[PDB]
Amino acid sequence: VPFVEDWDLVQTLGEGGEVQLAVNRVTEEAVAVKIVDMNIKKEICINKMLNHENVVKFYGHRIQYLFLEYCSGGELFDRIEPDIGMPEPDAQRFFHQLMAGVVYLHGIGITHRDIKPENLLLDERDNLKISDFGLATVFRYNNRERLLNKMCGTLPYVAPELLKRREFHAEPVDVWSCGIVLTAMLAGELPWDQPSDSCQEYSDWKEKKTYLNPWKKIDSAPLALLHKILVENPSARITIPDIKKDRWYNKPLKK
Ligand SMILES: NC(=O)Nc1sc(-c2ccc(Cl)cc2)cc1C(=O)N[C@H]1CCCNC1
Repeated sequence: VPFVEDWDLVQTLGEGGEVQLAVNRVTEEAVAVKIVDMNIKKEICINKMLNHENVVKFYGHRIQYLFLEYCSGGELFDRIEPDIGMPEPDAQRFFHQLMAGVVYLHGIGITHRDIKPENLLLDERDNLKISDFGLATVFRYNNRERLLNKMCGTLPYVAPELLKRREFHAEPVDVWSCGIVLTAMLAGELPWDQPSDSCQEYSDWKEKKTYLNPWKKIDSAPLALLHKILVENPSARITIPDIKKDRWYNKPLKK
């Protein structure tokens, strides 16, 4: 078929250093194009291993060009109303989808390392897709776990052990960031600048002062889950299999 390989760049999508929408001249199929002038080699290699409904699909690469599954719903960040969040049933559905994507990644030995609402996209049916694997790395290979030591991610979303320890397990760090995402969705506010002993908001949380925001805005059920996720000691922190057994996680919700 002629012209089937021709794509038109019709509009600029987002940051990076640029995300553009490409439409096939013949089929009208759409794809997102990640443009980086120009690290990228690894992002491509990891992307090639991914195949899950809650992870942005990688089509190929042709400076460097990254061709990805187009998510017309944009960033989850934009569905969060400042100081409000979003309806609990919507937050729960997004959280279920986030967990499914994270379980998948962890199952293949990959850690994202930068989970936050700006890196969680939504498709036309509002299905959540984990995006931006520029910081991702392998934490398990040949059934052997490798400890992480590199400090990376985004401050308000990073787990405390990253700041305090020379080495740390990958999985609990991603679990922690998911908890910060859940907090944002339910409160429309991040709980602290960073989980440091010098941060008053973090000290307040460790002291269980849940009568304060953002906690006060969150229902007891999801709050009880957050109490299990945002645990300082990563070895005591709830794991995904246990999150799947949580009361709120399993609560039927409807708007
Ligand atoms: N694969 C894909 O479709 N990506 C999209 S669609 C979109 C989009 C934007 C606006 C609308 Cl209205 C619809 C879709 C923004 C981004 C995107 O990747 N943005 C990156 C920027 C840097 C932080 N991570 C996210």
